Amino acid sequence: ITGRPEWIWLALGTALMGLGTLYFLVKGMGVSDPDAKKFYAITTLVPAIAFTMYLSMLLGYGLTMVPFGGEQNPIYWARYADWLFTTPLLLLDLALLVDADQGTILALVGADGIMIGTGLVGALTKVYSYRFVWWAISTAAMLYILYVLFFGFTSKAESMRPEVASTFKVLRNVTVVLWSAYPVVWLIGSEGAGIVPLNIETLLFMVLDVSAKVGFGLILLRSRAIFGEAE
Amino acid sequence: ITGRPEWIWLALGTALMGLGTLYFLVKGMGVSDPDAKKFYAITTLVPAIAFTMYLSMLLGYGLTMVPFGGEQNPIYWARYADWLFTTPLLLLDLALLVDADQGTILALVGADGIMIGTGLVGALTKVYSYRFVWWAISTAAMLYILYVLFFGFTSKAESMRPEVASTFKVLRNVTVVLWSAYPVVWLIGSEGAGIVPLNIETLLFMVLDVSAKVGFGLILLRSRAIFGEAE
Amino acid sequence: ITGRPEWIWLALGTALMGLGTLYFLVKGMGVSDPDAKKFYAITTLVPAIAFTMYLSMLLGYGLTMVPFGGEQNPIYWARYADWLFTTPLLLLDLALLVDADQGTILALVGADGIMIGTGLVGALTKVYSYRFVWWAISTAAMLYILYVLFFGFTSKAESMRPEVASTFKVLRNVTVVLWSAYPVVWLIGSEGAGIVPLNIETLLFMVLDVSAKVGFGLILLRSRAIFGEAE
Ligand SMILES: CC(C)CCC[C@@H](C)CCC[C@@H](C)CCC[C@@H](C)CCOC[C@@H](CO)OCC[C@H](C)CCC[C@H](C)CCC[C@H](C)CCCC(C)C
Ligand SMILES: CC(C)CCC[C@@H](C)CCC[C@@H](C)CCC[C@@H](C)CCOC[C@@H](CO)OCC[C@H](C)CCC[C@H](C)CCC[C@H](C)CCCC(C)C
Ligand SMILES: CC(C)CCC[C@@H](C)CCC[C@@H](C)CCC[C@@H](C)CCOC[C@@H](CO)OCC[C@H](C)CCC[C@H](C)CCC[C@H](C)CCCC(C)C
Ligand SMILES: *C/C=C(C)/C=C/C=C(C)/C=C/C1=C(C)CCCC1(C)C
Ligand SMILES: *C/C=C(C)/C=C/C=C(C)/C=C/C1=C(C)CCCC1(C)C
Ligand SMILES: *C/C=C(C)/C=C/C=C(C)/C=C/C1=C(C)CCCC1(C)C
Ligand SMILES: CCCCCCCCCCCCCCC
Ligand SMILES: CCCCCCCCCCCCCCC
Ligand SMILES: CCCCCCCCCCCCCCC
Ligand SMILES: CCCCCCCCCCCCCC
Ligand SMILES: CCCCCCCCCCCCCC
Ligand SMILES: CCCCCCCCCCCCCC
Ligand SMILES: CCCCCCCCCCCCC
Ligand SMILES: CCCCCCCCCCCCC
Ligand SMILES: CCCCCCCCCCCCC
Ligand SMILES: CCCCCCCCCCC
Ligand SMILES: CCCCCCCCCCC
Ligand SMILES: CCCCCCCCCCC
Ligand SMILES: CCCCCCCCCCC
Ligand SMILES: CCCCCCCCCC
Ligand SMILES: CCCCCCCCCC
Ligand SMILES: CCCCCCCCCC
Ligand SMILES: CCCCCCCCC
Ligand SMILES: CCCCCCCCC
Ligand SMILES: CCCCCCCCC
Ligand SMILES: CCCCCCCC
Ligand SMILES: CCCCCCCC
Ligand SMILES: CCCCCCCC
Ligand SMILES: CCCCCCCC
Ligand SMILES: CCCCCCCC
Ligand SMILES: CCCCCCCC
Ligand SMILES: CCCCCCCC
Ligand SMILES: CCCCCCCC
Ligand SMILES: CCCCCCCC
Repeated sequence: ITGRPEWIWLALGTALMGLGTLYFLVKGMGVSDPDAKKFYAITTLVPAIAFTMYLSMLLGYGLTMVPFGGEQNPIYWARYADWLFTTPLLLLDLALLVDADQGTILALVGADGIMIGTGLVGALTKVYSYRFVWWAISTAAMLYILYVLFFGFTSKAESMRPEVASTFKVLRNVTVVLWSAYPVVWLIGSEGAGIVPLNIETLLFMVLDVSAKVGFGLILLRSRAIFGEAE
Repeated sequence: ITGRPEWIWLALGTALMGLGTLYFLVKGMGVSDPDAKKFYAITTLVPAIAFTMYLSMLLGYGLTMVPFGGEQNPIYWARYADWLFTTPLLLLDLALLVDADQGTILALVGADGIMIGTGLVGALTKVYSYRFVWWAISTAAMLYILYVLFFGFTSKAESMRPEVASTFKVLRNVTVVLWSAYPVVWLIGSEGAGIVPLNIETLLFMVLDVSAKVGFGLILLRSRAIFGEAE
Repeated sequence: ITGRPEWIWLALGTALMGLGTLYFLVKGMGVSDPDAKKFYAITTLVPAIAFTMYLSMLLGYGLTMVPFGGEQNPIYWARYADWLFTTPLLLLDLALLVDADQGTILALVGADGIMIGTGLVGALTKVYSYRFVWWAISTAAMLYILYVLFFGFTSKAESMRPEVASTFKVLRNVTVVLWSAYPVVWLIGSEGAGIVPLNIETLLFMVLDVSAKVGFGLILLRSRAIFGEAE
């Protein structure tokens, strides 16, 4: 395990996701409100899935070698397995907060699936120049998602409770900033142009992942917006 | 890319799915009705997914070699990845049109999953005679789906709005004819008996795919059946 | 096929799932009640999926070799493909019976996904001692599911119809006993410590699978709890 310099960040990531999972699990024990239960379920599952995939990367299972540029390049494929399930759960948290219509939710989840799926294909593609074609398609799917979060959701939040409108606005802003960093790190890291070494890349993704999951969850689950308006 | 004679049909397929995706995306921009949004979301996602998988076939990612009959046989596995997601979306379009009950929808999607999954296993099976066992099981799942579309849905459409009944009937008929061709092409093509060469097989699937997705979508999204009855 | 001593149990399993599938399919033909249709759909799909995966194991497709302990160890990976889809369907049968809230259903299905997914990783892991780390995480996800079935569902059933409360209690008890045997068989069988040989392991899983699917389904589909209260 320690044979890879990036192991320290995989281990820290595993620990922080594990701790985040346990914290949300305990916190949600005292919850009976049916609406709050939905948000706790979604939000606890996110770091639990990430915990398993960080562990698989730490132990070496979630790593494969991909030939491109005349080299055997270490590619952590387990990231995409994580993201396939956790990024639509994160979007679902946002969509339920603002009572999004079903068509909009399906558009978001579908675009998200395309985003992660094409990122996976790009990560595993052996023809170097083609990796960036997949990156571009994935990034276009991301831009669609960000567009919807701003010009379909923000003006939906404003007709809702003030506490859900303010909580949505904060989580929207956190999401757009954090999620936009992922394609940049991929592009300059070992999957793309290879300018930033894998150990630093792994650190960067770990900070983004913990912030986008445990950070996000801490903000959401401390808000009164997750509860039905009750006396 | 041009090293494979079937590349021209993969390229045309990619282009037509891409163009179809953009057309539906633009067309649905001016839509606020919650019901119509569902149909636009579902129907736009279908060629978008197909676009990505056609591209993966064009670039060579979605192709593998399978030993059977003492030969290395080129198998485009990306078709099944496409179909796994797009065929239940197509069925969902039909089921929502007639306000199908939840049990019926689950039966359809489940049978569809079995249909595509067993087709994939058959496509990748190395014992030649066993490929046709999987083809038979998949075809039985197809026949179940077609049965339900006729003797569970058609008489559901007739108690609904005339515009939804007439639109459903047309899309049902398009679906049954087009979908029934797929097992025949598989059986006589490079996956099955090998009587029709891969380049012609690829052409045939491209015509079926564009018709079943973009053709289907053009009929559906031009109907007033996708809108709630409103003043 | 007969080259593997466990083939007889794979063949019997295939037959019993096939027969169970046909029986439930015929039985549900005379059903119009929308609630009952849901239970028939879910419950018929379960042995149908299991039939396909038992067949893939019989024909040899669903088997791979995994190096650990200095040996090539036969691992039937198709079990996890089965279980990935059938165990959440089984939980859905239980959850719908007691009209579980959406948050609880998502927690169950999510924990179940983690349970099966980590079992799959453990089954395919090449470092022997690490296989048991994945077994432990999977078992913890199982224990969560069993906890919810007892201390979240049982007291939900009691405020419902007596026929649904009594049917739920029986199916809950069947589920907890049968499902708890699976991690034990894995641990002592060819995936784990290797004390029980593969042919006996295969027998054990076949008895558990038929009981947990066809047995379970026979109890559920003969109950009046699956019908809406109607005059
Ligand atoms: C509604 C939304 C969910 C829409 C989803 C959007 C989605 C369509 C976007 C594209 C997804 C698609 C790229 C998934 C591809 C998975 C694939 C990378 C798995 C690895 O297999 C690739 C090659 C080795 O590189 O296998 C070597 C050759 C092997 C023989 C491969 C044969 C097995 C195939 C992988 C079977 C395909 C199954 C499905 C792709 C399962 C989807 C997995 C998940 C990653 C989407
Ligand atoms: C409700 C509905 C959805 C019901 C669904 C119906 C469904 C049950 C029908 C059968 C689906 C099942 C056949 C999927 C099999 C996928 C498999 C072909 C992927 C390729 O792996 C096959 C061999 C190489 O040929 O791998 C070589 C050996 C490797 C070590 C394989 C180990 C990895 C396994 C593939 C893990 C299994 C994961 C699940 C099958 C994911 C499902 C993928 C999708 C195609 C259904
Ligand atoms: C809401 C709930 C559903 C939550 C779900 C919980 C879930 C997160 C729990 C963990 C699931 C995760 C372990 C699935 C891993 C599948 C993996 C074993 C498939 C086989 O690939 C493993 C190695 C060979 O051993 O591939 C060799 C290297 C290859 C290059 C691998 C590259 C292809 C990757 C497999 C692509 C990943 C796609 C997704 C994992 C699809 C999920 C399949 C299913 C088994 C969950
Ligand atoms: C918890 C993990 C999260 C929130 C991950 C988010 C990841 C993305 C938004 C990834 C986006 C990518 C692209 C837009 C193109 C390049 C490849 C990706 C997959 C890194
Ligand atoms: C957009 C793509 C569509 C509508 C594809 C439909 C495909 C089928 C109905 C495929 C059916 C098959 C069988 C019935 C058995 C042989 C294998 C298949 C998968 C080709
Ligand atoms: C129809 C099949 C059923 C009901 C299978 C149930 C399987 C399980 C509950 C498996 C549990 C496992 C663990 C808890 C850890 C070890 C690995 C598994 C996957 C066997
Ligand atoms: C969105 C953030 C992307 C920028 C990442 C900056 C990383 C700077 C680290 C120094 C680069 C290491 C190069 C020498 C090894
Ligand atoms: C459902 C349509 C299946 C029939 C396809 C007919 C294809 C005819 C093309 C000629 C066959 C090529 C054989 C000589 C290369
Ligand atoms: C939950 C049941 C697990 C116990 C399984 C008992 C199997 C006993 C069979 C005898 C073991 C075979 C060892 C000699 C080959
Ligand atoms: C490819 C995996 C996509 C599914 C991820 C799980 C999250 C799905 C959330 C469903 C949202 C509800 C839509 C109506
Ligand atoms: C194996 C992939 C199956 C899922 C495909 C996505 C479409 C699912 C549509 C869900 C229909 C709603 C059922 C209640
Ligand atoms: C990884 C596969 C998980 C999906 C299995 C299919 C069963 C899903 C049942 C959905 C229950 C409804 C939740 C709201
Ligand atoms: C186009 C929608 C406006 C809100 C999205 C902001 C786009 C940020 C760009 C992210 C950088 C990705 C490379
Ligand atoms: C049995 C249901 C009647 C409607 C379905 C028509 C079946 C068409 C056969 C398709 C050919 C597949 C090989
Ligand atoms: C902790 C919840 C109480 C009900 C679950 C009973 C646990 C049975 C243990 C199963 C054995 C697995 C190794
Ligand atoms: C070796 C790099 C070749 C450049 C490929 C860039 C493709 C980016 C596509 C953006 C439309
Ligand atoms: C393919 C990228 C699309 C980003 C711009 C959004 C187009 C308008 C969509 C309106 C729902
Ligand atoms: C080499 C071909 C052997 C014939 C197999 C046909 C099987 C079809 C099954 C239909 C019930
Ligand atoms: C070779 C076996 C080494 C023992 C591993 C047991 C790990 C079990 C983890 C339970 C917390
Ligand atoms: C509760 C702490 C969980 C941390 C387990 C994984 C950390 C890796 C240590 C090497
Ligand atoms: C908008 C046109 C999209 C076409 C891109 C793929 C066509 C392949 C050209 C070689
Ligand atoms: C209807 C009987 C189904 C049995 C088919 C599979 C049994 C395997 C026989 C070798
Ligand atoms: C993006 C950083 C999130 C910070 C989380 C802090 C949570 C405290 C309530
Ligand atoms: C099956 C062929 C479909 C033809 C689509 C034409 C759409 C015009 C409205
Ligand atoms: C766990 C054993 C189940 C027994 C099923 C018998 C069904 C008869 C109604
Ligand atoms: C990591 C366990 C958290 C302890 C409880 C925190 C207050 C709910
Ligand atoms: C008003 C919300 C500001 C949140 C910005 C957080 C940036 C990481
Ligand atoms: C809305 C601001 C987006 C900031 C992008 C930051 C990418 C590192
Ligand atoms: C391909 C872009 C379509 C242009 C608009 C067509 C009329 C909505
Ligand atoms: C009355 C509907 C006829 C549609 C037939 C289309 C055949 C491709
Ligand atoms: C309902 C008519 C079906 C026609 C099947 C055509 C197969 C090529
Ligand atoms: C296996 C076929 C079952 C025959 C009908 C049983 C009574 C519904
Ligand atoms: C009162 C229900 C008892 C069911 C026990 C079944 C054990 C297999
Ligand atoms: C509730 C009793 C569980 C029995 C476990 C049996 C495991 C073989």
